[PDB]
Amino acid sequence: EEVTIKANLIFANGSTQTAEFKGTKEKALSEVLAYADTLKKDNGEWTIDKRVTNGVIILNIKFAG
Repeated sequence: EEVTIKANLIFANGSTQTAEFKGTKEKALSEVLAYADTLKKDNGEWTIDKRVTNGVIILNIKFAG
């Protein structure tokens, strides 16, 4: 239930930032997507892909600009 989500925020200008979240799986994922949505105004539409590596959920969030 409790998981660690690592979010790689990949911006179209070439910069990238990372944020980490821990909480119950269902709630945490939904929350990270809602946060990604707040970044759209300044960074464009996002696309996400997911990988579960060594127990950690890795989310690559790419903004189109």
